[PDB]
Amino acid sequence: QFLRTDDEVVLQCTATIHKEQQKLCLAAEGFGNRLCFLESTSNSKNVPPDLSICTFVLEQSLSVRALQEMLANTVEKSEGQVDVEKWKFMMKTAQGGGHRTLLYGHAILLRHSYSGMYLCCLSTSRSSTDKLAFDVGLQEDTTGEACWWTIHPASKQRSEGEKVRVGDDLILVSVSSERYLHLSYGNSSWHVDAAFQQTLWSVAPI
Repeated sequence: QFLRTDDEVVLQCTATIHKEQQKLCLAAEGFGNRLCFLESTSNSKNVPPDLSICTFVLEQSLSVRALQEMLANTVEKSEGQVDVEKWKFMMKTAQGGGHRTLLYGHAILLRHSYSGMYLCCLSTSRSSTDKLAFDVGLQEDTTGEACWWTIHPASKQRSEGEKVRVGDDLILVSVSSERYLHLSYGNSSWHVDAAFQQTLWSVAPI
């Protein structure tokens, strides 16, 4: 069982505090500040109350090198058109791409299924003046690295380049801010932000 692109998934994280443990799924909405948050699951009494907001699609999965190269070529260059026909070349590139397995170390593109937007590492902290963690929300455009998250192995069992299994605890890192998709304990609830601290994420096809 491997994670494939275009696969509909939900990102979860185990949150423990006050001798109490629970699971939360990365949720979001296309309205408002489109800021991401977390939903409590199976609390009464199975899975997140609103799974829709915790629904994501593994749109893309490129190597950091390839991704940065692609973005670099889109800065100032007349060449670099994948669709020259453009239609035919587009059909070939689409059918040639994938439909591809996720590899550890690869930068992925998560599209919030509901809002149709993409998980993004916003440059706004809105948590402190120390610029500790940034905000993680939704973005319409994918141009850049903010909407890209490199997946990393939780334990020493998984290695870079290895196939990502369904159920593998992934560590997401914002390509733009090099910050992890961290789990934060605000006021009295759980939130999600891009911090310099890891957080194991359970990406399951759902």
